[PDB]
Amino acid sequence: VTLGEVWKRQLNMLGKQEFERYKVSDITEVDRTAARRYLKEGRTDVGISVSRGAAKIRWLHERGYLRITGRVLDLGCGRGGWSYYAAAQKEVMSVKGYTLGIEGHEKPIHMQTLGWNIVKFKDKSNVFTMPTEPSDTLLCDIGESSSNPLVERDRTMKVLENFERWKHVNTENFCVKVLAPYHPDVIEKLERLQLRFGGGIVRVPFSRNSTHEMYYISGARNNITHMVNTTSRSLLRRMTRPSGKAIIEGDVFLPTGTRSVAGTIDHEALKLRVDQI
Ligand SMILES: Nc1ncnc2c1ncn2[C@@H]1O[C@H](C[C@@H](N)CC[C@H](N)C(=O)O)[C@@H](O)[C@H]1O
Repeated sequence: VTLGEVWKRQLNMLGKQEFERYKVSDITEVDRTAARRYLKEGRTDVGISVSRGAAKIRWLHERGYLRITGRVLDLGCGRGGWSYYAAAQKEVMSVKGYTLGIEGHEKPIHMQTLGWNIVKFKDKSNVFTMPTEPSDTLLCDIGESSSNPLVERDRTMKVLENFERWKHVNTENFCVKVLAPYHPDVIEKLERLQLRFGGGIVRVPFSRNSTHEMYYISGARNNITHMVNTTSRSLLRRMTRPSGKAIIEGDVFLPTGTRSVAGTIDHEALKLRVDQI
C-alpha cells in the first residue's frame, strides 16, 4: 500500500548482482580500509572509529541536525562508534553507552580516541527494560532489519516507545533510529512525538539503499509524511536507474587522548574500566 512497502517487496526480488549495484547507488560511503586494518591488528594507539556508524552521527552533527552536549546517553551502543564520536566533542562532559553484547550482538571495543576517559560502557544491558537516567543528549541507533515488514514495524515502534520512556525534561537533544518509517503506525507515532517534543525526521546519505532507515532528530522541524514519502520516492527512483557508484568520503578519524572537560584524571579507575572492557 505505501511506497515504502513497494520498495521493500522490490528490494527482495533483486538478483545478487542487481542488489549489490543498487545498495550503493548514489549513496555516500566512508573508506573503512585503514580502520579495519588497525582493528584486526588490535592497535589502540590510532584514532580510528570502531564502526562505520560513526559516519552517520558525524553527518547529523556537522549538518546541524543534532547538538551533542553535556551528559550523553547512547542506547544500543554496540562497539561504541557513536559513543566515541560524542566523547570527542567539545561541549560533551560525559558519555554512557548501554548495549546487549550477548550472543550475536556486538560488545563495546576499547579505544583511546579523544575523551575515552569520559566514556563508560555497560554491556548485558537491555535498554527497553533497564532503569532510565537523565541525559542532555539522548542517542539510540537501535533497529534490526527483517524480511518481515511487520516485524520491522513492531521493532521501530518499540524503539520510539522506549525513547519516550528515557527522555527527561532536560533531554533537549536527541537522535533516534527509525528503522521502517513508512508504516502508518510509525508515521502516527512520530507525528504524536513531534507534537510534544518538536524535531523532525531525516535520511542520512550514508545509509545504504537496502534500508529505509531514517533518524528522528531534535535540530530541525519538518513534515514527517513529506520527508518519508520523499525518501521512498528517492529509493524507488534509484532502483529504476541504479548508478552502482557511491560517493567516497574520508573516514571518521579522531585525535587521541584524555579530556579534562571537575576531578583530575583518575588513571587507577581508568585502568580497571579498560581492564573490564
Ligand atoms: N534492547 C536493547 N538493549 C541494548 N542494546 C540493544 C538492544 N537492542 C539492540 N541493541 C544493540 O543495539 C545496537 C545497534 C547498532 N546499530 C549500534 C551501532 C553503533 N551506533 C555504532 O556506531 O557502532 C546493536 O549492537 C544491538 O546489539
